[PDB]
Amino acid sequence: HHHHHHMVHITLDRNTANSWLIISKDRRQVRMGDTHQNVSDNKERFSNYPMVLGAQRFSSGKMYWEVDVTQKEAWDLGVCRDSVQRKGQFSLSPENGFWTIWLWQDSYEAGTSPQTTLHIQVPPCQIGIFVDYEAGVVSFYNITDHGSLIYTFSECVFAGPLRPFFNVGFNYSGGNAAPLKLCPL
Ligand SMILES: CCCc1cc(=O)oc2cc(OC(C)=O)ccc12
Ligand SMILES: CCCc1cc(=O)oc2cc(OC(C)=O)ccc12
Repeated sequence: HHHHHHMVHITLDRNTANSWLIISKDRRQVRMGDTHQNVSDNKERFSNYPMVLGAQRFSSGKMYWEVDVTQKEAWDLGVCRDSVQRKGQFSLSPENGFWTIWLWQDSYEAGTSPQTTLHIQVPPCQIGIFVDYEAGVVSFYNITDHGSLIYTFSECVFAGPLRPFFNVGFNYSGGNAAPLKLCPL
């Protein structure tokens, strides 16, 4: 791909984070803590899953960023509506306002309803996310494999401002403690 020139500097929004998450001082890295991180509750926080939003809101244009997923067993990445449900149980689907991919139990899937199997030959250590607001497109790229396409959502009905979306996943196994990291431009 040649989307690198739409690079945007994303930072994480602490106020949206699940109360177990630990966000770095530079707001570029997030990981699962082993306990509640001693923050007050608020209506923005994702309550049921280890999720957080980027601070940036996008309503037009073309945007690109990259995320490091090295040594994780489970995660989900993409964008979502600013208006997504924060409390209780929900599925990651375009009907619920999410355009995402995930790793779970040794398989990669796109967050459609029902979910779609992804075909990845080189397990990625870094993911590129491209959003074209006007075109209604969200695309995912395998940076480890020379930028190869992973998945494109087209005919997207955003229906609102978009925010970068992150899920570091649970760490029931003891093998998923590693952070998600926003990679430098
Ligand atoms: C068996 C799957 C459990 C699960 C694991 C995980 O890391 O993230 C999730 C995110 C979910 O997103 C929503 C709230 O729609 C739903 C379920 C999960
Ligand atoms: C890490 C995020 C994974 C996830 C998110 C979601 O919204 O729905 C799921 C549904 C799944 O199906 C089963 C077999 O439970 C499995 C995994 C997910």
